[PDB]
Amino acid sequence: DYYPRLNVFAVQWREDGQHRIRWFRAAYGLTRAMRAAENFRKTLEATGRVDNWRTARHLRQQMLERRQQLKLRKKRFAKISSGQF
RNA sequence: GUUGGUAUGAUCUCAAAGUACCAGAAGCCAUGUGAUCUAUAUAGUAUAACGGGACAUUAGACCGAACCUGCGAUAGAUAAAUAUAUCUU
Repeated sequence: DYYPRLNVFAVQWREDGQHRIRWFRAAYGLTRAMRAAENFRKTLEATGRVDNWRTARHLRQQMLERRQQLKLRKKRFAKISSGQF
């Protein structure tokens, strides 16, 4: 998208539920800024940092760190699931 | 051939005066003037504005123009302006 008051091209996407935006100043050139924004968006899509465009490989790869964080949480709240406390 | 009082002119203001050498308070009371600034969603007798985007999707939801509004920094602060000028307010 284009923000005219700021004179920037913005890329807005969603990554892990969060809504994220990045700016690309157009003073360096309208075509250059727009193409930089498009290239950044396509790089995010390819690397799997946009949720709706992810592939099975990206989901599998992200599930590993998801599992690590979930195990940390489980150890955090271990004493409740066992029946003590 | 043993009374010294009575009234006025001047002068002064000495616990004289509806003024008391002059200037000078915040404030009190009476009668009026202000809802064109400002508070009360402008009580429809009246009345308009909000370009776009993300699989956000009936939202006191998100990023952002117009519009409403202005964190902090700098200057100004006998101003360009009695409150502004620049910017991701």
